[PDB]
Amino acid sequence: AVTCPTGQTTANEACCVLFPVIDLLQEELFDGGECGEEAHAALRLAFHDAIGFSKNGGKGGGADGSILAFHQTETTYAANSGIEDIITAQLPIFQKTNLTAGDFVHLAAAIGTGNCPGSPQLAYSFGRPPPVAPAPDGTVPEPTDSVTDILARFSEAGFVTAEVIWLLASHSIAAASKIDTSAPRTPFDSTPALFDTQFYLETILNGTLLPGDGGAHTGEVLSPIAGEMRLQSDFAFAQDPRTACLWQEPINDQAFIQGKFFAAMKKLQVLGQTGLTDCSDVIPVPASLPGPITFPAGFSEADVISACTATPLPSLATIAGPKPTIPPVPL
Ligand code: HEM
Ligand SMILES: [Ca+2]
Ligand SMILES: [Ca+2]
Ligand SMILES: [Zn+2]
Ligand SMILES: [Zn+2]
Repeated sequence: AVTCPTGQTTANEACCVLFPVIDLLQEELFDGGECGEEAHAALRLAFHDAIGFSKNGGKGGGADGSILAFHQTETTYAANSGIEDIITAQLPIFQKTNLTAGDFVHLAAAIGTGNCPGSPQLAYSFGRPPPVAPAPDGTVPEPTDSVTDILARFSEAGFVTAEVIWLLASHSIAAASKIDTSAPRTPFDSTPALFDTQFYLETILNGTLLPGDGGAHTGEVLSPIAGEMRLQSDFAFAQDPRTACLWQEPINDQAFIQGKFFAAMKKLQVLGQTGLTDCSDVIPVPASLPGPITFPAGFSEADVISACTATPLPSLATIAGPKPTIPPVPL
């Protein structure tokens, strides 16, 4: 019900100002629409930003962009290690806009995630007011935290157990650079450029290795594949009685995870916010997956630990060379 300077059509004139910002992001941040490090980092940033929130107060203003506006404070916390890199890349591009910090952070994550084939078209609201103060320390879960502690933290923000697992489909387009300091950008699945369910499957393969210097760095546990990092907390969720059957649910069920991730993200990116305008039609529709998921080369069902023997895991093909090595996400 309107048409904007740059041409495109929308439901509200307020949404018209988002189209130049989306070009600035794709050019100057996402290396021309890639599902690379900066796309992944933008998603991570949105979570770290939004989880500075508690329904009972005292833990920050939520999805307010506090992590951008007050980064000198928040990027000094341990649990935010590596965030400073994202902030440094986002801050100059932010300044070429008149958005609030919250509206920028969460649009960058909506756009970046969509550069990943297989991801759901994410909702995007805007009109967030400026963040007031930095979140306090300790709002961001750490991979050594217990399952109990992590689910408790999420509850405070307003999320149930299942939603925590669906939110972790993010790790399908994700890597670690602060655990293995000599091995930056080590992915958590085989296909960090694709938002598929590979992640869920490769985390239940038997852990036999350690990547990089082959040593036990603190937040990681044994990985099934060379070049792949497995977080201690991801493996905890994958094996824990409370969550192991939820963990297997998405495998090769792309539509299942698309809806669950779309809905949990819709809530996450508005935590602590009220009174926003819907602008989801500015958000590009991400490409689809070129085909269903397959076992990595040299793996089969033989290699899985089923903590959910209540459900037959779905059959799937298995590319055949030798067991591969996954390179780091590019820079
Ligand atoms: C549930 C508890 C979670 C824990 C313990 C956790 C932990 C971690 C850790 C340790 C890293 C690697 C940091 C580094 O060393 O570079 C990471 C990366 C990442 N996290 Fe999670 N995370 C959690 C939940 C989430 C959620 C809810 C989202 C978003 C929906 C998310 C999105 C990401 C992304 C995209 C990355 C990759 C960043 C990049 O490659 O640049 N995480 N996470
Ligand atoms: Ca925040
Ligand atoms: Ca993936
Ligand atoms: Zn900085
Ligand atoms: Zn390591």
